[PDB]
Amino acid sequence: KWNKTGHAVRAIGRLSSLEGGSDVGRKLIIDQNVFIEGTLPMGVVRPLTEVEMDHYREPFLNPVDREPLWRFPNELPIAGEPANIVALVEEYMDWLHQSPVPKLLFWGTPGVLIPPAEAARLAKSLPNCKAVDIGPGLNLLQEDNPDLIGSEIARWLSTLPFDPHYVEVLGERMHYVDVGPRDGTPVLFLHGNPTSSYVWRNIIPHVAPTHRCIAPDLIGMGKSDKPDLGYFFDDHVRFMDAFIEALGLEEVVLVIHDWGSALGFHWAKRNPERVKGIAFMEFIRPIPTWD
Ligand SMILES: [Cl-]
Repeated sequence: KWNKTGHAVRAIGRLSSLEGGSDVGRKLIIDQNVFIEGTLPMGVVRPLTEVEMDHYREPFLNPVDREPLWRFPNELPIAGEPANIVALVEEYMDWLHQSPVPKLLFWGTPGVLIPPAEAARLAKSLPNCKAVDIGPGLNLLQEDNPDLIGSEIARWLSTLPFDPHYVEVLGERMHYVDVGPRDGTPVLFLHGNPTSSYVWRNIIPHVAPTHRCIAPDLIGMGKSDKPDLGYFFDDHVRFMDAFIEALGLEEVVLVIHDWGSALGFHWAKRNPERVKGIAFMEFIRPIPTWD
């Protein structure tokens, strides 16, 4: 039941329109900020300080800037809808099952998007994949066990409060973290909903002394510009594509989470020769039924 309310509140905007025929869900997300005040804390086992909540609250203080919080759950591949997202996601999960790229899967109990039984079955079926039990965790595993994730990523790469940096992307300014050495293969950290590069703040220090760490804020989120868009998945794809190109990235290691995993997997499927490794957690894959 309680595990179900978590998924229910995250999808309160979709279910209100679809099966309840009502707009209360959009009202709760846009006006009451339920995604920030509800879904986000219910995605972490440990309690969050008010300083931490304020960092997560900061990009969405104005309700007009909360469009991505509402559109993202409407894009989740659930029950075959939306059809274009499901086909997109099914396509990159087919590529992942075939790709020999080194993989590293973080998971927790009981998780949110990935139940423990799903993380284990997928870890066995994916080639060159290593699974890491972070212990207790829901959606934001980085906030429950950042030391293990940061340490395990650093070890995995060996076998292969930051200053703000900005780049203009398709007419918009996108903020990103950039630390570590200037040479070698960079590591790209893609956050999801409703977070920013802030969610990687305790993992990057573990990876910084040996590898470049690039952690951008998605358009409309974090310290990035927030134009008047619908913020569909296609919008995020266009901006992340141009972000990778604007930074001159050739080969890359991907560290992705939540909707950032959909972005990373969709980019990797279209640029497979440039992907040197994928570390992922609480990722986007098709959900057969609501049940
Ligand atoms: Cl979502």
